[PDB]
Amino acid sequence: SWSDRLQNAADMPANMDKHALKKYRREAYHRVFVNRSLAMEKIKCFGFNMDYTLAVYKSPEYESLGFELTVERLVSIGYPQELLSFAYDSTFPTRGLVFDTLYGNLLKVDAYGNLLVCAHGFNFIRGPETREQYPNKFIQRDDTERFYILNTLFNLPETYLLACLVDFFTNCPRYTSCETGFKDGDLFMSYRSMFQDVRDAVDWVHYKGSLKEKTVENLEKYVVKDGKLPLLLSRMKEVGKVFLATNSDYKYTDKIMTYLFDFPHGPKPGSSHRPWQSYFDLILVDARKPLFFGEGTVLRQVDTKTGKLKIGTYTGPLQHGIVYSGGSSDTICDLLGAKGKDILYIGDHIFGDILKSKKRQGWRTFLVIPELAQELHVWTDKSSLFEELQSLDIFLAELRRIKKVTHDMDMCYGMMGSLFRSGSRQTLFASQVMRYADLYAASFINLLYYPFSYLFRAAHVLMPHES
Amino acid sequence: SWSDRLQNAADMPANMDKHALKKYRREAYHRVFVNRSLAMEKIKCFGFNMDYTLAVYKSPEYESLGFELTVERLVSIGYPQELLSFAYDSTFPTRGLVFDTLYGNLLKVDAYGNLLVCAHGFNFIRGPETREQYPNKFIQRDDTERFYILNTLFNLPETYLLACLVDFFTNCPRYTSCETGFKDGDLFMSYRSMFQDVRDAVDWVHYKGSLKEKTVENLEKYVVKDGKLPLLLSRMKEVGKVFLATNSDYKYTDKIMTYLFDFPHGPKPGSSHRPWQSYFDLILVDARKPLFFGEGTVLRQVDTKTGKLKIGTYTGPLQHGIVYSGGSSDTICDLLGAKGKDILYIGDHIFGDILKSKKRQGWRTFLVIPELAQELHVWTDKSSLFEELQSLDIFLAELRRIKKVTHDMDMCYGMMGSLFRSGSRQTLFASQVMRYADLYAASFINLLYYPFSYLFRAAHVLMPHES
Amino acid sequence: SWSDRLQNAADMPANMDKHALKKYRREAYHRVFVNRSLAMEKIKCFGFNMDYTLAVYKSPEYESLGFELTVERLVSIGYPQELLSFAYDSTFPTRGLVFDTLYGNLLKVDAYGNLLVCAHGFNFIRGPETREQYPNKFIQRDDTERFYILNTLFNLPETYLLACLVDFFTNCPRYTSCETGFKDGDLFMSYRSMFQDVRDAVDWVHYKGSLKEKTVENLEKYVVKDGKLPLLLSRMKEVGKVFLATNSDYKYTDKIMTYLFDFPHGPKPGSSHRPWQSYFDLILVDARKPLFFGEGTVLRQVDTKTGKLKIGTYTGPLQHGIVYSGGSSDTICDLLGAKGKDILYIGDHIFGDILKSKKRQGWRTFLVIPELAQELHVWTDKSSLFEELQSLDIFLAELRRIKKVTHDMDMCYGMMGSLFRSGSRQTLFASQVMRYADLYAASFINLLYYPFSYLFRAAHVLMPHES
Amino acid sequence: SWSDRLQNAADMPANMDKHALKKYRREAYHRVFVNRSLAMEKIKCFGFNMDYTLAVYKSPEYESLGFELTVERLVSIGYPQELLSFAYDSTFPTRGLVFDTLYGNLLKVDAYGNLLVCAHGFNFIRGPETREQYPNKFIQRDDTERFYILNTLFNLPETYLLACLVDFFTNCPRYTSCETGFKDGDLFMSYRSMFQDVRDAVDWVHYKGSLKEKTVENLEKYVVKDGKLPLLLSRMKEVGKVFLATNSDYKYTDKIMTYLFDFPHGPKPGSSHRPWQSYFDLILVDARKPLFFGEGTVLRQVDTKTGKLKIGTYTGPLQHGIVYSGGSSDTICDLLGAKGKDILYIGDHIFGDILKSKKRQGWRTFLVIPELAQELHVWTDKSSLFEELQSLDIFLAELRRIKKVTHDMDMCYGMMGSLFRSGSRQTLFASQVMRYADLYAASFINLLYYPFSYLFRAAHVLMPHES
Repeated sequence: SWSDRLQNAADMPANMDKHALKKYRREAYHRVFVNRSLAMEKIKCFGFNMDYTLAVYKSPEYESLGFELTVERLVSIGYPQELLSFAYDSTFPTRGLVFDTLYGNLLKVDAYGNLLVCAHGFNFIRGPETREQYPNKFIQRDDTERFYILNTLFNLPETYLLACLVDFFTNCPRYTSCETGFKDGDLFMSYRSMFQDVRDAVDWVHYKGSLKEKTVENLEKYVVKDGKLPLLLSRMKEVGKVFLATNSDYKYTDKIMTYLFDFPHGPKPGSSHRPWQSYFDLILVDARKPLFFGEGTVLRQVDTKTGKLKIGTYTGPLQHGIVYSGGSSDTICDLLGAKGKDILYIGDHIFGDILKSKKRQGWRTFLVIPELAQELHVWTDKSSLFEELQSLDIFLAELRRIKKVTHDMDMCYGMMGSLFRSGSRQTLFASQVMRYADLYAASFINLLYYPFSYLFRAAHVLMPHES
Repeated sequence: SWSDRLQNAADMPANMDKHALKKYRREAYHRVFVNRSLAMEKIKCFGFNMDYTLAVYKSPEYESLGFELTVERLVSIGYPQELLSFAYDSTFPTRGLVFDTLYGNLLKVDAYGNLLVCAHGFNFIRGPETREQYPNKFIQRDDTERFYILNTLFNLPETYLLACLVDFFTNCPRYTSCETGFKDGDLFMSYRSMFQDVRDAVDWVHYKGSLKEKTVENLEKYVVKDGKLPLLLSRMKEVGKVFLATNSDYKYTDKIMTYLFDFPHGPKPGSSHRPWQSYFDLILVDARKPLFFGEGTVLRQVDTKTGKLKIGTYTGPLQHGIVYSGGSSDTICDLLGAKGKDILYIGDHIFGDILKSKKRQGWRTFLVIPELAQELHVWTDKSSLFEELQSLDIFLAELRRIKKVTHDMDMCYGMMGSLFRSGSRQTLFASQVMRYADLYAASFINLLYYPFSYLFRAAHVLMPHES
Repeated sequence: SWSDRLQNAADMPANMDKHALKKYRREAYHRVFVNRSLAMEKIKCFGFNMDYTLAVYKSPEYESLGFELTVERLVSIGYPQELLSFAYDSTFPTRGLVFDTLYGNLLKVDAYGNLLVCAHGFNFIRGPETREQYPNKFIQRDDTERFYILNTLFNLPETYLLACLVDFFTNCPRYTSCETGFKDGDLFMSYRSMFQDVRDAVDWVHYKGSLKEKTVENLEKYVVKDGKLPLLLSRMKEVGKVFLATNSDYKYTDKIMTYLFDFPHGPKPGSSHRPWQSYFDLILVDARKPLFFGEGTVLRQVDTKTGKLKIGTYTGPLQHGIVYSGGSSDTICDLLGAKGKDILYIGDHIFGDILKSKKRQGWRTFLVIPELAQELHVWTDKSSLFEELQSLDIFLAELRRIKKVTHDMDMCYGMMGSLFRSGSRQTLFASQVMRYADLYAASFINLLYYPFSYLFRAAHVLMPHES
Repeated sequence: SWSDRLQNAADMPANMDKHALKKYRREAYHRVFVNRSLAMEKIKCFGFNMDYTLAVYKSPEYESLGFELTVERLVSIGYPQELLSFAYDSTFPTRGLVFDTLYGNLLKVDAYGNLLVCAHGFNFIRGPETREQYPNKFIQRDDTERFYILNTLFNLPETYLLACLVDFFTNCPRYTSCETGFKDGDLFMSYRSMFQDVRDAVDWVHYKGSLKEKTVENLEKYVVKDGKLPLLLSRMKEVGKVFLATNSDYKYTDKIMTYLFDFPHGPKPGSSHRPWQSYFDLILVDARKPLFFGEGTVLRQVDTKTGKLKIGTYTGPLQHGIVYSGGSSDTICDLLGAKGKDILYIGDHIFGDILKSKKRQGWRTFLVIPELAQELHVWTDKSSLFEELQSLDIFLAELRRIKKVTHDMDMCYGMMGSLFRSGSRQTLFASQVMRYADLYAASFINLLYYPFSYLFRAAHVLMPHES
């Protein structure tokens, strides 16, 4: 699993010999990848979310927990007991799939809404057979009333759960399968209605149920810990300012962060331990991203003793030891005296963290992609497979075996293929990473292996008529 | 208290001698009042909500409970402990007041938004002094971002609580009173922000907190029970159909209704007890009024064994013993084979039950006004006071003593005066009752005293040029 | 016609002997009718629109002109030539009818959306026959996508035109009549589509076509002139301020107003003529009511030499001889130093002038109802007919002949009956007049016959339980 | 000028010797450029707009005409006479600029809203000086209330006009320059207000003024004619279907198209002339793109004899010689029995034609970029200049002269630089072309030089971690 890769790298001590780093940064696994050039010396503030960037949740343990609690919630509100026999399977869901609430399919699409993979339950629908429901092998992906795009890591159990349910109702004799849902005499459950229940249940688990409590009760089981995290953060604070802006509330943030910094030392072995808050020039919780990058909400102050909000809108200045709640990205800029391009924001939400901070504020962006830590291994190991496909393509271009090679390549990633492509065709997610993430990597810790004023470089882009 | 009046009438046995009823209906206390003529023989369906029509909550016990739990909730989220020393005072709030979130005032207004009473906390602001904040002694009451109209019985504790809070912060030395809220150094709590917290807390208490549980745990303390309720309902079912459409969920509805019908007999003394559901041709919960009278929500079916919803949209026909959830007013009409003017709908929400069913569907309407049971007593007893005002008015009209008489009249109702007027000026609430409630009374039980095919009558209306 | 009544009164000289006025005001024809009490001494500003209050358009000449030009426009865009044989008929349309774009009917309804009259083309649909399309004999009149309410005087030709068209297509053999429109082989014209064309054509005629030009080219034919208008306005300016706020542009306003004041004298015979602008403390054109009573538009200044707008938002103060364009009702209040209840606004639009200024700003209101000048004559002459109906009603109430009496009464007003009622049932329009017009009359000139500080009086209102 | 290039190519006879074409297609000027691979053999329908694809308007004559009429319109509504001394200057505007209505600047930006060029009037604001108004040298370009993106060819005069006006008011002593507009005593004209007037005037000229009439009165002066247009269209009709979908009305379309086909021959010299409509399997006018690619409008049929719409929604089938009006892209698909990827749509609106048909329907797209015909010449001629910049960049990257080289390169395109870049940075427009236009060229006629089943090819895309 990708978190196993991350954990193994996490257990390593960080030898800060520059000659070691310069050659350690070269390994693809520890590389920072570059979509648009970025001069690190111009970055004056380093900003973070917490989800899967600071707090790396262990896979598949965390997904299974969320899956299990979501299933229990559905059963709790009246779904059949048989749901309880579901068990999370990490090999099925690929992140970034689109659930079609009309026909109950999971779709993998490219940036233009072309179908690359279609599955109904666990049945993979071949090209011709998809044309009945998708005449142009295409969806309008911004039709948000019909399509839901599962591009978060938290979406992974939900992704698998949707397929389990379609599979279950399809094969349960009590039900009759219809085009848009399931009939049970005088009851009709549409896929849309089903999807809404799943949505509700997942949200409930996350914010009202026992997920956070189960998580903090057993942090060693659910959360990766890395001694290098305080090291990197302390190095960032030497050359600029460091801030936290998370959607989580203070109570959860404090529990998780305390754990993440729980070593018998500070930044480096031998140094005194320091509380996690001391690593940040500004701490902001209840961020409500992506709204945060627009109007946001009123700026509040957290009573860190009680973990409740103080009464009133906070109107004061940045003060040492203060914790903020809500506000907006402008809050950060004002308090830290920064401009957007002075900021490198590090996050795991392609939409809510990266796309939005880039498009709305022109922040510089770093996207953490936890799966990359494994997708790389598969890509480098089965490289020959892709290289063959490329050869088969350019040969045919200058003129069905391609489909089999496509299939065999994709299956090494999972049943839903790579996060980034299906054979030679890039996914929507891949196109969004390239377009909005200035930098990306399996972990932001990979920044440790690059010098203070490194210039990350991407090739200039030319139009076809310019080439 | 008005519920004491209702309780005393409730304890009475119903002698169905027609000569007794014809003369019993004459007492103002047991009368049904008429705004627009209504032939009862044309009514084919009698419909009900549950809140304060079937389930008469005891005053001030129920209001105090809701007040106490709301205060605890505010303290729970970080308001000062001193809130706990508040105690509900039934003499202060009159229903139907407008809270101005800009300036933190409770206002009593007429149908045209003219100010009749203005109070800041417990300080009553005289006419001239209101002109500073209300230059035209007027508000645009449909500006719903600024003004919140507290016209439900459930709104009564909230009404008092808002004044308590304004009073508390005004007189708490830790705070500085500003035009639009309270300053505490680097914190500023606007009245708007305060109001939002109170709104949230009240909603939470009602739907997530312990109000329903505290209520059902001690029904004798909190809910009026009347042996005449099953009698009247059984008489309605003889001449037409009877339905329930409540916003409450089934579990609460079943608890309350079971209690309301808990006598050692059925409709009449000596008869076998019958379960409450047998009194209804159609039972619908989770109604989501007022949306119910528009598009509504999808029609669901309740699993009455588990109190959970069955899976799927219910597509079947009206069946004996079925309980519905959601749907819309059209559901009722279709299933009962009724047209709007065939329906007399009985409710306690001037907006959500009465105004909306009238305007959206042309239903006939009966408004239960629990306070009337006391307001009448005050009106008939202090009649001379009003009669004097009338004389003082027509005398001046054909030409400040009026203000003192106005004051002394209004104080007999409470500090916020009558629900229906301030001196000679009618409230917004009164104008809405007249406009949208075809019939009204302190209790719908008053229908018992009228014969099967009574013709309720109001005088025809003439324009001034027609007179 | 009503404008004949107005013209006859207009030709009269105004004898300002107070004994004459006090007894002249008594004639119903010259009365100001009162819905809510109004002390004239408290009014500090008198405000006017121009349409049918200052500029009384002659009937049926003006309606016929607008009708003719609208028909020509429809033919111009491709409707059949046969339309040209239509001719305006003042006896058919009553103001305030609702056009149902689904079924192509004109409806007369009460305040609650109950059907009083239904006509398809020129065919009057009896009660039972309407139930097929209107099961509850009711419409939701605020469903503005389906229903259009024709309550302006300018709406009168459009009202008749809609019926002409439904009649024409119904009886033209080239077309097949369907429930929602007309079929012509591969073409289907819905009533909705038809209605939209008529709407567009009417708007075009009014703002881009030759209506205004045809009007100003022959003012004597199209506009009533009254020597008493400058007299009354000059008397208003003695005791307070006078303003104009019209939707018309300056060029049209100046043409019309110049004509209205074109006498060889000023306020009184023998006095020097004064230009119309000198009668106003503030002149505002392009008002864009009803938006005017909300946010309005930016305040502009008219270059009265060129009749074009000066460049820029006007930021200066009230200046003598300035003409404003756009702005909002707040503009008036600020510049004149008035509060809403200091203002009596006189207009002919029940919605755009009266309802909106009342509800949004708490202005005092005077509604001019030109038809009243004839409706009164019919009401007073055929009084016995109504009196019979009243007797027949109370007799039956204490127990189909009523329907015949209803019919015979209504036909004296026109085919669509009185503006104010159908038999004993009040129209929506009547209920709106009572609710929002503080005062009303056939002409605002009727104010001339009342003294400076008259107290207009309406009886106090009592609820049924208060009576 | 670019239209001179197009005209010169237009005058050439088309030698259809395949060996000539294969080597003629190679010249960059006659090339079709490829962003995403496209197999022409899969294309079953060729679709067209008319603006600048079929009807190539001569530059700068057409822009000057539109400019002149727009200026006259502004003067007509009250702008100062001095405007009349403006004269269109083709060297100033580059297409695709953003007008900032807050500060009155024209901006050239990249895909991420970074400022590349800023001009206030004709004053070019250097980098540091822009930071006062643009702290992050960035705009949120989708803030459509503030920013207007001038990316159409019709936008070119408006672009120049906005700068003329800012220049004029800035230097006219009667006015005082403020941050957000111009003061003239009691008048304030904001740049926003000014921009709205210009918008209105341009729209008026285009749809109510004399632009279309002036154009059709002298087609030889304003419109490029090419004998190869009927040749290519006839070749397209051999292998698939051909349709027209334009926003223009039929009367204008017929005038223009008749002219475009006015030769003494048909497809090839010597052949009989054929009317323009015979080249199309489907003709649709009043398309209302981009709405056309969503819900569209109701499908109408044009009476081609009168040029007016027939009465009714057209419900029939595709018929020979029928002309449609409105409808939606689904209309095309249904009538032609096509799926989106079967369609190559050729247009000149990057947003309304290309982006929308691609994103909403998955059509294949061909973008005509008239300026390319000159931008290429500048690019190939001054190639060394760009090559130097590239060298200076990679040298510095591996380490202000760059700025001077950037400047000198950009000035060869105009004062606002290349449509596609500023030095090494690509414009928003360039990024949109690459993302949404599958193919592009200076003229669609360039398709003539490619064989029936050509495979247009673009290189597969790889992520940085995949490289």
